[PDB]
Amino acid sequence: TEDVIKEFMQFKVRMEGSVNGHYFEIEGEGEGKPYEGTQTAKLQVTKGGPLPFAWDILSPQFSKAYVKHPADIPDYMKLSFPEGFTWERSMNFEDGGVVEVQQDSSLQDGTFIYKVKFKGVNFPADGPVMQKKTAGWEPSTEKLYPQDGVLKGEISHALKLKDGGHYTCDFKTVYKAKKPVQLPGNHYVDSKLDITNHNEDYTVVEQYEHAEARHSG
Ligand SMILES: [Cl-]
Ligand SMILES: [Cl-]
Ligand SMILES: [Cl-]
Ligand SMILES: [Zn+2]
Ligand SMILES: [Zn+2]
Ligand SMILES: [Zn+2]
Repeated sequence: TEDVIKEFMQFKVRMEGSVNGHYFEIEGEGEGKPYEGTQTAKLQVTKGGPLPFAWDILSPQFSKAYVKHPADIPDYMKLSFPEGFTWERSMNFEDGGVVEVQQDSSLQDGTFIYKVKFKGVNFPADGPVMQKKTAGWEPSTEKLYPQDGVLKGEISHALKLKDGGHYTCDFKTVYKAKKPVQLPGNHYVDSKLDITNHNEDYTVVEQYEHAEARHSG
């Protein structure tokens, strides 16, 4: 994939979303090293700001072309380019909050283009998302497996709380190449997403993610 996906690649992203009815839009840009599994993003809230809910529920929605894969695990997301792939995700939180996300990824004239639609509902008014009591995602491991002609991933995930406990969230994601490409077998991806900067009202935010694929255990 060295001809299509270079060792340095940039991306642009736009998200339209709502949380408990509150509409917003975010635009951003990012860059990274797809074969090393590292990337940065800078996001700006362009509508609906300042957001009255935790940034953290948005952060994993702003880039699977940048996961380091061993040679022996087919890198389905990289192989999908230039046409690209789509993903659809549910996030089911312990307190009944639920998010659904739909994303389209393409490569256009050397730059990745990401389009995201986000909808979160049923977050309790006094819960940690609406009260902005979260403090970032734990490091995670996604279990990936082929099924029904697509790649599926599950994470038993958790957000840290400012008080030091956790707020758990089950992720289910379906990744679909836009053309037929070789599916990998079962594997795991370790990710770590850090919010590295933000302004006081989270209308400008910087993120960094490191992600690497491997076999079980
Ligand atoms: Cl992956
Ligand atoms: Cl290996
Ligand atoms: Cl993959
Ligand atoms: Zn191996
Ligand atoms: Zn993979
Ligand atoms: Zn913990």
